[PDB]
Amino acid sequence: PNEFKFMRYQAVTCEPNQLAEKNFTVRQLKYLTPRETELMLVVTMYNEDHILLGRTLKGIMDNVKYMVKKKNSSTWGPDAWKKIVVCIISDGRSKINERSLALLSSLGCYQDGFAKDEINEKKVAMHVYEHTTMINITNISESEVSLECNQGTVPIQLLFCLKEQNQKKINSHRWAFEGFAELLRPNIVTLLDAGTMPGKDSIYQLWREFRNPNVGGACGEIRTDLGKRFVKLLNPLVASQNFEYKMSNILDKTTESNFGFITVLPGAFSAYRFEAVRGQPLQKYFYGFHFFSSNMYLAEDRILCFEVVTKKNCNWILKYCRSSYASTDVPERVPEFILQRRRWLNGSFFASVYSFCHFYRVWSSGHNIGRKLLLTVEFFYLFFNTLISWFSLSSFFLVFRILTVSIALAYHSAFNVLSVIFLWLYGICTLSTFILSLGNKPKSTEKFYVLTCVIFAVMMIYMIFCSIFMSVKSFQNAFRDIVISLGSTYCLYLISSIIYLQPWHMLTSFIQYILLSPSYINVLNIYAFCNVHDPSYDEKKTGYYANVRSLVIIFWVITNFIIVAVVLETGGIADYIAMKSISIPLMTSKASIYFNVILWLVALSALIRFIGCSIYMIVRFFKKVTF
Amino acid sequence: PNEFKFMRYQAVTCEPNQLAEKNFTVRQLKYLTPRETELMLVVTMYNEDHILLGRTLKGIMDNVKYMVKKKNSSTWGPDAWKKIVVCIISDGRSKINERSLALLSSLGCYQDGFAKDEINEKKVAMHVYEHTTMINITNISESEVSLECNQGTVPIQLLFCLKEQNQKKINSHRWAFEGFAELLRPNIVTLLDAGTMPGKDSIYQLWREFRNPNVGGACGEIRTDLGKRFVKLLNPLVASQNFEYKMSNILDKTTESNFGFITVLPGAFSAYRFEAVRGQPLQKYFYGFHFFSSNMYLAEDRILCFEVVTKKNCNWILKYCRSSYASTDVPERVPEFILQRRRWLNGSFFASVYSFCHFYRVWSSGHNIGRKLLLTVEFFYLFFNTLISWFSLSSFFLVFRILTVSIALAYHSAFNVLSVIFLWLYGICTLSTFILSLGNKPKSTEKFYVLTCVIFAVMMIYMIFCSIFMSVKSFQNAFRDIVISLGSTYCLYLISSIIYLQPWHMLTSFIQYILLSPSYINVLNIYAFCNVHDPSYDEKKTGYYANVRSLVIIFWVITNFIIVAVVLETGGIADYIAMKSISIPLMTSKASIYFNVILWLVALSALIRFIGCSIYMIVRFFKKVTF
Ligand SMILES: O=c1ccn([C@@H]2O[C@H](COP(=O)(O)OP(=O)(O)O)[C@@H](O)[C@H]2O)c(=O)[nH]1
Ligand SMILES: O=c1ccn([C@@H]2O[C@H](COP(=O)(O)OP(=O)(O)O)[C@@H](O)[C@H]2O)c(=O)[nH]1
Ligand SMILES: [Mg+2]
Ligand SMILES: [Mg+2]
Ligand SMILES: [Mg+2]
Ligand SMILES: [Mg+2]
Repeated sequence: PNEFKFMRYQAVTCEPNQLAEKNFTVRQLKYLTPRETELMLVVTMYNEDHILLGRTLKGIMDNVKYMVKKKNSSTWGPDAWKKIVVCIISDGRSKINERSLALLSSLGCYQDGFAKDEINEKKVAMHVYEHTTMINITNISESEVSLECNQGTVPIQLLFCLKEQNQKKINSHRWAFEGFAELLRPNIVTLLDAGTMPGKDSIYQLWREFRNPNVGGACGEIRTDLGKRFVKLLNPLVASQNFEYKMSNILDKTTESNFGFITVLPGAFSAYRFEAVRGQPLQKYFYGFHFFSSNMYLAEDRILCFEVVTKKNCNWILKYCRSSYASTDVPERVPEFILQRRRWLNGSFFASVYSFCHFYRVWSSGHNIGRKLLLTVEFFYLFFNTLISWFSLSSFFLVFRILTVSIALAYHSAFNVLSVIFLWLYGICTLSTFILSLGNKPKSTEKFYVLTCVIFAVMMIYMIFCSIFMSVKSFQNAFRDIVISLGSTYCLYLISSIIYLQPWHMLTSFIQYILLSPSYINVLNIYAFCNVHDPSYDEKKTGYYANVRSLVIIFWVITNFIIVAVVLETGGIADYIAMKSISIPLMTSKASIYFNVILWLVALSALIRFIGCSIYMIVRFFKKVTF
Repeated sequence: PNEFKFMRYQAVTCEPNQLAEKNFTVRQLKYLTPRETELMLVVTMYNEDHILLGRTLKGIMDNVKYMVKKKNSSTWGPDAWKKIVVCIISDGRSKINERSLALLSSLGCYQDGFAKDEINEKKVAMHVYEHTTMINITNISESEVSLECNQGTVPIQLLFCLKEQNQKKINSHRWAFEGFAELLRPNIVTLLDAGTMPGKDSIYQLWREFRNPNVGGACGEIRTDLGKRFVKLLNPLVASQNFEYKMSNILDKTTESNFGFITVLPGAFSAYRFEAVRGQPLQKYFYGFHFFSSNMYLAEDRILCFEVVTKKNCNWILKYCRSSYASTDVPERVPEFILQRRRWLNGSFFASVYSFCHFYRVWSSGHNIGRKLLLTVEFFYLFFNTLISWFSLSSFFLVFRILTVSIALAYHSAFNVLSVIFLWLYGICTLSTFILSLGNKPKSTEKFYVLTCVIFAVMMIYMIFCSIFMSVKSFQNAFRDIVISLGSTYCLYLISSIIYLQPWHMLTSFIQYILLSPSYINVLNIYAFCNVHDPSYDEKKTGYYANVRSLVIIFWVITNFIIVAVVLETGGIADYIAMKSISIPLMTSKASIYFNVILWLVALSALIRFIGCSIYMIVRFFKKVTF
């Protein structure tokens, strides 16, 4: 029809939560009978190329075609596309890649020219393009995208929003939620990220979850894309992230969704029951000097999670639906990789502290007593993992040093200068990582970071060689304990991956992750903390921000060293001991005890998350069997 | 006359070294017979209050009145003021304090209104006000300045330049030298700083030096002002800088001016024979990626020094005239104090490296062989002091630790937990100083720096207490050596100060300096190095700058630790030793040997500079006796 034959345009000019009273309308509401939309898809693209958006949008229409092809369903059928809308928010006309605009206009999504920057002495906060397309893309080559319109293609109700300035994504989502979502009032709103291709039936699988009324938030698995013929896995930096994604989705998502709280809905792919997130959630998500109030913006997405679980007089829960997945890409060079993880570490850490500091809010929600108890246990366990990850640094170095010294002492042959050399390499690498993080930037000095990761890698190889060497000699003759613990944790990893029915990561892309683990402990952490926050009031916030940043780093480093001093007897406590007896030995029983403790704890964590995986999978199997 | 009755104004609009061909003139050249100026005084003021400029300007006219009152002189007499000009360059109309403009216009130096920002579509690089005043100020109260015009006041040929923008002072001096000084061609140009009051006869004393033709550069003493009734000395931060100024001027100026090269002409008060500095000196001073070429701007003033000594086929020398002094003020709070010394440490360090790297240029100058040899020895000695100051940090901590441990070991009573506590305080203070320097700013966290200086102070008190305690017990029963060395260095300091005939600093303001010395080693250094330097080409320089900054800090810290490890046997070398014998002791003979070495060297340095002071004073006395 005409709306499918022409693309309407409009100029928004008001604060996002004002659209309703501002008398701004949309086509969905202007039909003779209003179209009751069931679902909204939000795509955020910043400067993405046409190919990336093409991947994501192909996933979109493939899903919608599948839903329209469904026969036995009350919600869907031949006209199912009517209840669907895809909102594409882009940030800033200047930064958006016209290379992508070519594809958009190729769809009839966009036409240029009718965009006066301001009207009636009033600038247009953002531009909006309204259309429902009938053409669909069928193939995406490495540089070419195939657009075809046949009797098999299906309609899509697009809605292209374009802001005109740099707004940190916290703004984009505002327009999505407090703006359009207030007008259309969809039941379900799903967030993607440009360049993330949903699975061909991922969307429907995820949607099926919201049959259960209590469900308020859900997500799916996230898979690193491997391109043509897995050609990317040969790189050790893409492969390592693949493995990490896969273990995270297998273990932590299932274990947490057992209880009901899922820590971070992947912003790559997530979905929210609109009614549940209305009111308090968006308010604390958008509007927040005191610590929590002025810092929570670094835990942007994960806050919503918390509050939706803890909503007063309300019993919303969160679920991880294993049957839906989205395939995305990961950085290839170390610099931008570090500039990525510097965001997740802080986000998770601040959400962790904030949640645990406000756990008592859970009991004042509407959940049942048993569910409330389970949530409390989950929060305590989660806080426990934050505590362990905070003592990552000292734990790693201490394990390293104790193992190295013990082997050289035990055999005296040549592991000796190896002990000293490796200690010095550790010191230089850690110190240099500090100063480069604090003063410099990652992208300026790529070559050194590449060297840093390599040095830590060979350190891990050496550690492993010593570990196996002592194990072998001892068995030929705590180390029986270490071989037990490591064999156990590896076996548990394997059996869990098999149960989940994706074991092809346990052997393909495992060694890369093991060799990168030191870089995940001593580089990502250091750079993460060193860039916490990245006269007039502005400088006053800046002074406060610097205060917090340079206070957290001090506490972190000092406390880790406290542990190192207590165990290794560094910091002159050992001297104080010897001279107290006067009124120093090499290593004490403390080293053996602590060394056992760290591996004991690691095996404990693996076992618990394994149980979580088993329970979640079993429950899904039983409900499927009954269904 | 009319020029004394009216103030002429003009709008400069050309690069500073273009004034001559640009057909821009000055009154001094427009008289029926050109006035052969003998001397130019340059005053730079940035945002100084009227009082500070009043102090400096009072010093100025008092000196000129004294010269005009001279009777037996070929150069001066009743009309001596004719050969004098005072150029007052201020930077930026926006930043200059109108509170000072009130005084300036009170003198008829400035009138507002005739200052079109641009003319003929050409902006005025800077504005210039020409006048010769007859009134003089007679008194400067704490808030009021007394301007009187009587038969005793004397004419002053002022010349008020005003730029319109932030230009780092390297620009101001350009206009002084390559601009006006090229027109007037004075014999002698003297640089002050606003707020620095020359001594009532300091200028004439300094001028008398340029009787000797070879002299190219000279300066005088710099005295911290003490205000009314020395009321400032009670503060321990003004007092400490007073003492440091006084020792520096007594020892280093005299010793260096013995040879001929004076490292840094105090920009507060200095004087240059114009002819000598023409050509190469200004060129390398103004116009300079490779290290030296792109970094020398941090040694701005001291470069000229070097080149003027090393000018090819020319035998210019530098002299320190003790008979001339200038009294200035010093910062009172720790923040701006640190932001001051962060400039001198880098300036001296870069000039030191640059000079010593180019010492071979001296022999290709015009000096005699004996003078060339003396200059070479002076350069080597100076480079030696840079080397010692670079190992300041490890030397201080190592002395501290060795002394503390030895005393607690020797007596076991309670110095024990004192050893551990103080070690921990040192670690925390140093680490925190690093991170606050690198990430934060001084002014943001004043309170912590005040705490830092205090903690280091009590550490020094403790060190001293242990030192005297061991000395006392040993004498009742290397430490005989330490008491010898410290008694020697203190005695040499005293005798030198007496010889110079200003001993009233040795007892008034000594304890403050001693207690602040740790802050001079572990805080000023750290912050100095951590702020070395403070797509498009601009970001490319920035990347290079960050590279150099974060490389120098690494080398400094690593090398200092190399020394600490070798001496104290830290870094596991001690472990390697014990386990080598296997195939650790507390302290070795290394500690005693090095401990003796540091004090031995300190006594050596004091003795040498003492000899320098004695020779300079003796030579001045003998020449005065003959004169
Ligand atoms: O100004 C911004 C910042 C972020 N993003 C979104 O966040 C991504 C950049 O972050 P990245 O993909 O590396 O990981 P994320 O930070 O989302 O975890 C972009 O591709 C967008 O999906 C955006 O669109 N605009
Ligand atoms: O933009 C500037 C920078 C510096 N100065 C001069 O340098 C002083 C500031 O430095 P300070 O006096 O603290 O010591 P200096 O840096 O000269 O050693 C000012 O008072 C001026 O004399 C100036 O006039 N303008
Ligand atoms: Mg991405
Ligand atoms: Mg990315
Ligand atoms: Mg000053
Ligand atoms: Mg100053």
